[PDB]
Amino acid sequence: KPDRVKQFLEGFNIETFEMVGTLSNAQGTFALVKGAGGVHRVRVGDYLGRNDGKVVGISEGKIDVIEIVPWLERPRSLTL
Amino acid sequence: IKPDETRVKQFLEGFNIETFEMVGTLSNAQGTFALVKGAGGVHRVRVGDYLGRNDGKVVGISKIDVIEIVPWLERPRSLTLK
Amino acid sequence: HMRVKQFLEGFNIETFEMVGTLSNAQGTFALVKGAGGVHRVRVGDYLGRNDGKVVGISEGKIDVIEIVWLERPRSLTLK
Amino acid sequence: HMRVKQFLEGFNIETFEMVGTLSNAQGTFALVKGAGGVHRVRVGDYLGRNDGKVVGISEGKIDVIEIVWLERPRSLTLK
Amino acid sequence: IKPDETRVKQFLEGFNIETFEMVGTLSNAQGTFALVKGAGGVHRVRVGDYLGRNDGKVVGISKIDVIEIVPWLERPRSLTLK
Amino acid sequence: RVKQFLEGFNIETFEMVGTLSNAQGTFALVKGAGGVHRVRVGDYLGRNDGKVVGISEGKIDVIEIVLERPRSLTLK
Amino acid sequence: RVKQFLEGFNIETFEMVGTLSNAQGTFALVKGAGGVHRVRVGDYLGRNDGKVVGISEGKIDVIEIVLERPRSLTLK
Amino acid sequence: KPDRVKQFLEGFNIETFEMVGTLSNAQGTFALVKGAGGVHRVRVGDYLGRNDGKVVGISEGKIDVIEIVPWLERPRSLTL
Ligand SMILES: [Zn+2]
Ligand SMILES: [Zn+2]
Ligand SMILES: [Zn+2]
Ligand SMILES: [Zn+2]
Ligand SMILES: [Zn+2]
Ligand SMILES: [Zn+2]
Ligand SMILES: [Zn+2]
Ligand SMILES: [Zn+2]
Ligand SMILES: [Zn+2]
Ligand SMILES: [Zn+2]
Ligand SMILES: [Zn+2]
Repeated sequence: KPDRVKQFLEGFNIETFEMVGTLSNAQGTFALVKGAGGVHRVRVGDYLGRNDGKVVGISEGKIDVIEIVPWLERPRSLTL
Repeated sequence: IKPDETRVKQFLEGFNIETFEMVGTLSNAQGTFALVKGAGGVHRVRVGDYLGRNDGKVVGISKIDVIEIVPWLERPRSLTLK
Repeated sequence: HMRVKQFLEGFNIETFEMVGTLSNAQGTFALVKGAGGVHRVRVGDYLGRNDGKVVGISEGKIDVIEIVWLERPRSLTLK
Repeated sequence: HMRVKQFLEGFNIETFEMVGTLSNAQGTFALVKGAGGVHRVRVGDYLGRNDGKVVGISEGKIDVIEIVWLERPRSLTLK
Repeated sequence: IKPDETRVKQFLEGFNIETFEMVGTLSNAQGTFALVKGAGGVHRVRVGDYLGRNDGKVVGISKIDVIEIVPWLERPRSLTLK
Repeated sequence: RVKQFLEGFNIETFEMVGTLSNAQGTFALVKGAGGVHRVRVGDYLGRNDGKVVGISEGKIDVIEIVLERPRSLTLK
Repeated sequence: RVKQFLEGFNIETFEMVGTLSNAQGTFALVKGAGGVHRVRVGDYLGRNDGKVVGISEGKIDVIEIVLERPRSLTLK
Repeated sequence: KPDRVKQFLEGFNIETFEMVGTLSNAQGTFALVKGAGGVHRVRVGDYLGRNDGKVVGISEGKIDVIEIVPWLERPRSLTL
C-alpha cells in the first residue's frame, strides 16, 4: 500500500533521472542522482519518482528502487 | 493585501517555487539562513526574502514558511527538509 | 562593442545573481553566482549570450550593456 | 574518554573559531575555522591536542571536554 | 573609558594586531566586511568586531579604523590595504 | 616521475573526508590545498613520495619513501 | 588509459582562471567541478579525451579525439 | 634614498621569507611569498623586509628585490 511527507524527487518522472555516482562521507553513503535540474544526494530510505519508489540499496554503481504499482512491488534500477 | 509593484524582485522569484528544495539551515555571525536548492545552485535565503513567482515572502525558518499573494489573498506554503 | 568570448558568455544572463562586491589590492570585482560557481567579474568583462559588457559596478548593482543591432542596458542587483 | 585521532586533533585548539552551525538532512554540524579550512564537526568529534571531545553544539557554542588525568570543559563561541 | 571585563572576547583578540593585514573588503546582502589576514586564515570582520590584545574595536571600514583602550585612554589605529 | 600538485604540501595537512565512485573510477576525497580534491590509486600526497595504494572502508593507504613507510588517512 | 576525475564534466563548464608555477611544475588553474583545480600538460579535461598539450600566455591548449580537434580555454 | 605607507611584509626580516611559487591570473602576476605566518600574493612594485626591498621582477621561479642600504642599491633574490 502507498502511504508521509513526500520528498522533492517524488514530483518528477523517475525515467528522467540519472545515477552519476556514489559518494560516501562521515555520515554514510549517498547516490548522486541528476534530476529536476540539479544533482541530489539520495540515501537508502529516500524516494524517487511518482510511484513511491523507495531506495533500498546503493552498491556497485547501481541504485535499487522498489516502486509500488497497481498493489505490487516493482523493482527498478538506475545505473551509471 | 496586494502585490508590491515597485519592489525590486529577487533572483529566486524568476523560477517556479515547486522546483526548489529546502536542503538545510546555516547560522553564522550575521544570523540564520535557509539553504534552498534551486535555479542550478544552492542559495542562502533569509526571512524577508522571496521565493517563486507569486510574491512568496519567507516569514519563518525553523522548514521554511512562505506566504504567497494569489488572485488578492494570502496563501501559506512551506518547503520542508527530507 | 560588437574578441574571444568570456566564460560567462556561454550561459543565459537570466540565470546569474549579483551576490556582492569584493575589493582587494588589485581593484573591485562584482561576485556573480552563475554557471554553478561564483565568479569575480570586473568592469569590461562580459555576461550572457548577447555581448553583455559590464560597464559599472556600484551600490550593489552591476550595469551591463547587451547588443540584440540595438544596445540595451540592463542590470543585476544585490537583494 | 581516554581510537584513531581525528584530523583537528593535530592542531592547537586555540587556533580554531566557531563560525556557525549548519543543519541538513543528516544532522547538525558546527562549522570550525581551523587548519586552513572550515570543517563540519559533529557531537562526538574531537578538537585540539588534549582529547577535546565535542559534547554539545547549541546556541552558537560548541562544548568540548579535554583531558589534561583531569577532565576540563571549555567552549568555542560564535562572535 | 575602560575595558569591558564581561564581554566574551572574539577570536582575533587572541593575537597581536601587528600580525594582521587588511587584504580587502567584501560586501554582500548582509552588509560590509573587512577581510583580515591573520591567525593562519582570512577573516570577515564587521564594524563592532574586535582585533588584537587591547580591546581594539573596529569602528569603521572604508582602511579599517580601530580604537584600542590602553593604560585608561582611547588610542586609534588603522590597518590599510596595500 | 612527473610530480603532482598535492606533493607540494605536508601530508599532515590533509584529511580524508570520503570516497566518490563514478564512471571515471573510485577517488578519495582529500580536504587540503585550498579545497577538496579527488585522488586515485597511484596518485601522490605529501612531500615524501606518498603513493596512494588503496582506497577502501573510508581509509586511504599511502606508502612513502624516506625505507618504505606506510601512512594512512582515515575517515572520521 | 586510467581516466581522470575532470573527464566526468562537459569541457564547456570549465574556465581557465590562471597559472601556477612552483617546485612541482606549471599547472593551469581550471575553475569547474566544484572549485578550482590544478591541471598539468598531459592531464585531461572534458568528455572527449581532451588532453592538455600546452599551458602558456594565459591559454590552455587541449586536443580532443572525436579526428583530432583542438580546443582552448583562454584567460579573460 | 629610502622614502610612503609601508606594506605589511616590511615589518619582518626578509631572510625568514620563502618564495613558494608564481601565480598569474586575470589581474597579472604574483609571487607567493611565505612569511609572517601566511602566504602573500606579492606584486612587482610591492616591498619585502626591513630595508625598503622593492620587488622589481618575478620570473623563472625567482623574485628580484632591490634593497636600499647604507645609500647603495643591494639586489637580493628569493628562489624556489
Ligand atoms: Zn534533494
Ligand atoms: Zn498580511
Ligand atoms: Zn541567491
Ligand atoms: Zn569567471
Ligand atoms: Zn574535518
Ligand atoms: Zn569613547
Ligand atoms: Zn573570524
Ligand atoms: Zn613496496
Ligand atoms: Zn583538484
Ligand atoms: Zn596528434
Ligand atoms: Zn600581504
